[PDB]
Amino acid sequence: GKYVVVPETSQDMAFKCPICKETVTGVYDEESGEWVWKNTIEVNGKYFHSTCYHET
Ligand SMILES: [Zn+2]
Repeated sequence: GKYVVVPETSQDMAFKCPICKETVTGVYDEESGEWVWKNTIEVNGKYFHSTCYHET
């Protein structure tokens, strides 16, 4: 259930999931006060859906 705060260096707030090919969008959570990418993990400098990584 870990989430990653949407990178401000990308400025598009999205990345293309290479494993199942969905465009990953993120939402601003007003309670935590940050943009969220949930079920997401960074592997070797790239962000992937954490759910998808297990298939590889
Ligand atoms: Zn995915």
